This record gives sequence, structure tokens and C-alpha cells, in this order.
Amino acid sequence: PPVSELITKAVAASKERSGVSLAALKKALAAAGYDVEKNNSRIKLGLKSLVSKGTLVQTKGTGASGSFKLNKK
DNA sequence: TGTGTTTGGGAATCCGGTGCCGAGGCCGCTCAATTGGTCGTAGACAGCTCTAGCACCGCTTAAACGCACGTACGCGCTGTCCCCCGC
Repeated sequence: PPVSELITKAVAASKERSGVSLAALKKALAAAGYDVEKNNSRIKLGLKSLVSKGTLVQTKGTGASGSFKLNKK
């Protein structure tokens, strides 16, 4: 399954008012058996694609270093 | 979500009493500083030599300088996780 679903599912499972950090996303995907080490660069890209698709709102920071929430709009 | 100000409250500080022991003074003594004198020599001074430090010049080339260009490291920001702190 593509990493955009795994990320969206992790952000939905950890839904809050702040927003899953990249470190929490790493932890959730690793707990989901996804190798976050080798494919970290893929994650940053896929995450960026999800922000560029507007599917994730950046709530703090800039780019992948930030916190993110599912764009309910 | 943020922050100027509030206010009871522990913690450091000030003040007065007090008492106690060491610092300051006094005395008797002694031994080390002082006086005077002799004598030896350490070094102050003159004087002489020669070396090695300074100033200069010219030439070559290697290093320093300025500049273009790119990337990688420093630094700021965010997050988390845990391990020292206060009690």
C-alpha cells in the first residue's frame, strides 16, 4: 500500500488539536511495520505531496519538520 | 493562548544583648644586631679586538590576494523523552 494511505491512517488514528509530528509519524509507521529508516526520504516526499495536495495542513514549523493535521475541509 | 501584576510566604538580612577568648599591651630576659677595625678580592673601569647585526640592492618565483562559485555546516526551530531537581 502507498505511504500516503499509511500516513493518512496514522494521522487519523492519532487525531488531536495539535498535530502528529514527524517523529510521531515515524513511530506510528514503524509500529505499523513500515521501515521508516530506508524510506524516510520517501516519507518526506510523500508527506510533502500530501501537503501539496492540501490533504494535510501544516500547523507549525515549515515543511516535514512541522506538525500536521488532516484537512477536514 | 497569552502576560502584567498581585500577595501570602519562606529565606536572607538587620539589630540588640551577651559572653568569651584571642589580640594587644606590659615586663624580664637574652641573643642577635650593631660598632669598630683588618684584610682580601670582586668587580668597575679603561682599553682593545673582531664579529655579527644592520642597511641596502637586484632578481626570481613562490606565496599572498582578490574574486567567482557552489555546498555543507552552523544555527534556529520543533518535538520528545528522560533524568536531575526539589522535597
